[PDB]
Amino acid sequence: ATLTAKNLAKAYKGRRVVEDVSLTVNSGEIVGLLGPNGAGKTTTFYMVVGIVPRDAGNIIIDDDDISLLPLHARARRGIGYLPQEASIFRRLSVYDNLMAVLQIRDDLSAEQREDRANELMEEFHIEHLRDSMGQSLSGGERRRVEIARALAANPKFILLDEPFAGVDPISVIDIKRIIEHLRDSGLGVLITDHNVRETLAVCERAYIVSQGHLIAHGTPTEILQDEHVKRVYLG
Amino acid sequence: ATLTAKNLAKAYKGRRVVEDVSLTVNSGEIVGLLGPNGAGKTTTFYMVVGIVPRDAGNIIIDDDDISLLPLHARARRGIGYLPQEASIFRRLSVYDNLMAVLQIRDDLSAEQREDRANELMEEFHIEHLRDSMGQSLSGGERRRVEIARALAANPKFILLDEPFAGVDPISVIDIKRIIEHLRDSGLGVLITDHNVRETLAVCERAYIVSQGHLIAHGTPTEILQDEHVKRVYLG
Ligand SMILES: Nc1ncnc2c1ncn2[C@@H]1O[C@H](COP(=O)(O)OP(=O)(O)OP(=O)(O)O)[C@@H](O)[C@H]1O
Ligand SMILES: Nc1ncnc2c1ncn2[C@@H]1O[C@H](COP(=O)(O)OP(=O)(O)OP(=O)(O)O)[C@@H](O)[C@H]1O
Ligand SMILES: [Mg+2]
Ligand SMILES: [Mg+2]
Repeated sequence: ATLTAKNLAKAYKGRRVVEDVSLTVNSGEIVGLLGPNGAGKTTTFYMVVGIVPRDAGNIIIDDDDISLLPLHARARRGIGYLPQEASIFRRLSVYDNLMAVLQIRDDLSAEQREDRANELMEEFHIEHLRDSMGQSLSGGERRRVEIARALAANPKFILLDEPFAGVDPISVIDIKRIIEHLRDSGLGVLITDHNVRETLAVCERAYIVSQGHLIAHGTPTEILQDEHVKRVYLG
Repeated sequence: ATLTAKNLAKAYKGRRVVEDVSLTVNSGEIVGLLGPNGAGKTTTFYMVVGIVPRDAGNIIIDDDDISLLPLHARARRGIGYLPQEASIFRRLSVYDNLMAVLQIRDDLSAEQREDRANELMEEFHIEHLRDSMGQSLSGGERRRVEIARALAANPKFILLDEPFAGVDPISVIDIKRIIEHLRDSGLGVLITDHNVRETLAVCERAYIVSQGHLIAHGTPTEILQDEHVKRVYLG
């Protein structure tokens, strides 16, 4: 129901890239995290997901501090994650890519894994790429496959690190509906992207980060005229 | 059990890189596939595992033709695979890398996954790297982690594609001992590597391929005396 990060801090050498960052995502809502290149968004995703150790802070699900849980146990509790950088298996076919994911699924039979594979391919308009290898896909084809992989894991909370990069405008609409639809079924989404228009359109609320600190919080319409935010991020 | 490949063939352009290759491994044996760079060893491995389509040939386990099964279904039937190129997750720690694989394990409870993790890390002498990230490891540390990952999947048959590249001589001896131990437990092994002396030492018999044809077979002593093998491979 509730995923909360409190007082996250991270430094490299001594560059404070995240300091005292707190945020919350509830199931059945889409929440943004936006900000300048290097502001510390991917780093906060790392700390929530469990891939770098934090300098300070706590990760909580439903009044349960899971800060000491390793990555795999946090994923078992429902945290999913789409990396920013490419993560498709380059030698595997699209279908193989999604099946490697659906292997983890103790809630689906062999037949239901099959159908879920086809279903995702049809939803993302990639069924014609079924037997294409990862390495032979175009930039947007590859990204949409990676989004489908991350969804195929059926998380409770999904952190999407720049899902729209390389993605055409029509697929960006299509993906927004896939995500809206899963939100309706209780999926919590934390999303970052620099396609600000399309991202804010689907967000119920959003956080703004800049040089490692939160500098704003609220609706799309609100964020779009916070004076600090126009100066440091929007133009 | 018995894993057989029969009459495998594969061509790219007007270059047939594998032609009429047949191989077999039984549980409880270690078998080599050796031969010049480009001879078609990795290509054969891809056809057995299921990542490249075959031009001709059949894959059989015991009395079952599994040629039509996809990669995930062949792995469920007990085919395992260590890729030649790097496959570690670069942003995960050694421990996370191991746990991500031990997630697929229906036969181990959460406590038993973690004992298997520590057990693997101590057998490969990598426990001091437990929380080091994939990308910051040396070449042989990275390779040893990749072998542990492939064995963590508990296959019935494992195809090891150049496991000793980058690995120091002491760890080579250690790895030979770890796989001889799993051989004694019923694991079948198909191994290819250019450390000829060390690889033939643990093989009971081997095949020599050159330009995609089998040109020799037999014990290590037989392989090493064959004049065809000296000329095209040993030099
Ligand atoms: N291992 C590292 N060592 C030193 N500095 C690092 C390391 N990793 C990241 N940084 C720095 O920390 C800052 C923030 O990294 P981060 O990836 O969190 O940015 P981001 O908010 O995701 O931005 P973008 O919008 O460009 O993706 C960057 O300026 C980056 O160069
Ligand atoms: N996609 C491709 N297109 C064209 N040629 C290819 C392709 N993939 C592999 N080859 C060629 O197939 C031949 C066999 O490759 P393979 O990877 O099977 O060799 P190997 O026996 O594994 O050699 P090494 O001992 O260097 O790993 C090579 O000469 C390679 O150049
Ligand atoms: Mg980033
Ligand atoms: Mg090879």
